[PDB]
Amino acid sequence: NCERVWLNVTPATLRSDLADYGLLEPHALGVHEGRIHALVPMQDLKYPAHWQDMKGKLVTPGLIDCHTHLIFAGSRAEEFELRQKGVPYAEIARKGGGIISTVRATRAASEDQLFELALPRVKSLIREGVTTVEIKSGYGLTLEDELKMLRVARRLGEALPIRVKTTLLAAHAVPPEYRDDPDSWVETICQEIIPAAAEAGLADAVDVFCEHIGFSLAQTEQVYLAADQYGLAVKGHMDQLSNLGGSTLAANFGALSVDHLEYLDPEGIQALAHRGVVATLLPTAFYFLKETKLPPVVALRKAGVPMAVSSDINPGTAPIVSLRMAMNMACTLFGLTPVEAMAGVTRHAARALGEQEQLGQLRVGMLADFLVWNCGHPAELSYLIGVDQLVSRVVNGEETLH
Ligand SMILES: O=C(O)CC[C@@H]1NC(=O)NC1=O
Ligand SMILES: [Fe+3]
Repeated sequence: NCERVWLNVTPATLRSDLADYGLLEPHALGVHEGRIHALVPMQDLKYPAHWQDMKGKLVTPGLIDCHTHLIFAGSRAEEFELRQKGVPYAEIARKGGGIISTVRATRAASEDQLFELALPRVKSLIREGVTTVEIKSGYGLTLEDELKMLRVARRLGEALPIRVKTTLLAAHAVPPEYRDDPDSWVETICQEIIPAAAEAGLADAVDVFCEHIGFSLAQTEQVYLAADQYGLAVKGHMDQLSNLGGSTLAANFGALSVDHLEYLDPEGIQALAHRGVVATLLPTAFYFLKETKLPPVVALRKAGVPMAVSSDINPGTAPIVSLRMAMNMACTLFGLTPVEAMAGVTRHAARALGEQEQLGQLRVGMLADFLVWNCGHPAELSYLIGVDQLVSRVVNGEETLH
């Protein structure tokens, strides 16, 4: 008893209780009020005519990119070129290069301009099969500019057939105006930005860049405390350049996830395992930054810590708008299997966004966010990159290709 039905689909359920991809024999998938209402093997059936026959095509949950900075203005391309040519970073920086140039360009960009700049980026993720994307602020570094980014994020979720989770990342770096008083900036975030963002219902979570050239463990704790007071979930950019113990702090605050982790240690891994925190791998940033210190994948696996994989789309360290390329890199650079990568962009990605109960698996009762592909096996999703392969892209039970 459901409005729409997809006949003859070969489901890669990605169910948490099923091995590998949770692939099953051909089934019939029916949706009711935006949710998967029923999953019945075809042998138990023998339509109406509005029922769509997929003729055995593979179906999977919609992909999820749980860590992006896709909203931004300006371009760091010229700066990159100069570096490749051999110009010292000091010269580039003294002339205002680096993350600050993105901040100035983004502050200067109007809300309408950021929206128009982000549209084409989100459309590329959409055609790859991404149905839920997380977008962070962090390039505003002022109360008005940080919320401006969050508003653009909400706008994208309303204008396009894709779910958007917003994350306040005001603690991405210390703005120029607070250069000599970092703690003053932290107070602003805690006493003004988080409260204003929460009051407007603009933030689903709060993030922090905890590092030596970022925010200290103490300053990071101040932020999580404020988030806590407004009932906002927390997460953080941890152990990317060094270990300050940030992952353990985040775990103690019930973080949804910790991201990067190149320098994560055993103690931290133990904390993550115990608090059920998701470890988010960002292979693209690792690639582009030409890093050599690999995240402790083997240890994370041994401890059973779920690992999500994300594109980390951002103008500074990962200018690649592709979730699937990230999956390919997680396998090639971090040694993940195609099945770990797939769970990394479904089941585990959902959990990293606090949506473990609603998305990421083809189970009765969960939201109807699924994809019908023209390729034969799910392993191919992490393998062949750059080709449009969607036959059907369903979000909340409704077709979105046309
Ligand atoms: O440089 C940028 O624009 C963002 C870099 C990005 N943010 C962070 O905390 N780590 C990264 O790699
Ligand atoms: Fe990031």
